Amino acid sequence: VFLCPGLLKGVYQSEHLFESDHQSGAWCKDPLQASDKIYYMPWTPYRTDTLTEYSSKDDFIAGRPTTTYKLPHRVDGTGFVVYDGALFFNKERTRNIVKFDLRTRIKSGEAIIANANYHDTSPYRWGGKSDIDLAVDENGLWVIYATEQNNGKIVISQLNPYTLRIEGTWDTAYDKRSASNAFMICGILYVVKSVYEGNKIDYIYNTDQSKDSLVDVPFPNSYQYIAAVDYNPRDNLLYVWNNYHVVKYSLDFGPL
Ligand SMILES: [Ca+2]
Repeated sequence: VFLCPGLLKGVYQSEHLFESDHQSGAWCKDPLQASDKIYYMPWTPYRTDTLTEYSSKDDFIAGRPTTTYKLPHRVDGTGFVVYDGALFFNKERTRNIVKFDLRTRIKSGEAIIANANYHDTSPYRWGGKSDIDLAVDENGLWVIYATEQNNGKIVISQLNPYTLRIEGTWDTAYDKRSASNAFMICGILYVVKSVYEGNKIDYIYNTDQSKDSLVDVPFPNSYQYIAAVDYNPRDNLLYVWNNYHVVKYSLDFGPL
């Protein structure tokens, strides 16, 4: 339902929400249930099992939650998304994605991501069990991961959010442990390279005809510990967590 904005050509600092008390974490909004609600999951090794919901940007900055969700399992890494009223996350120490319905607060299902590396086998550059990264864009729900078969290089799959089945799979040429993070826009994977305490998108992979390219799109890295970068196809922004800081970046596009 979202129109492709084009090929990404610029990333800009835009909004700084607050400095959190966790170095790593993720946060997002649900593009398919348009509301002001913000979802928040700070990262704590072997202790992450809660999703916090805020009703607005103001409530979020003020730390006034609407509710907390106790998850049926613990979570690995910062890769979660909320999509069409359901939380998707990587179940701790598995290659499985759990779907958790927020309105009914029950586990809907579980999917095995075939042959996916997990639990600090192929994390992003900072570790944190960030092996499996969910992404939503104009073309739906995606999983970004790596496999032993693809020599630790990023693999992307389309994940049906209704049936939890994989619907398409592409092997890329990019070492996942070399990447800081990654995200999808219009079925194109963008991989971020950055310094931890160059800063750029330096690789793209287009799932339409499976063509990849080396690029150079400067990426802000003001705090030098990128933990999460997730795209939102409703507002065309990046929701970023960087060294305690919770921020949004705006995007500029050329034709695709
Ligand atoms: Ca990501």
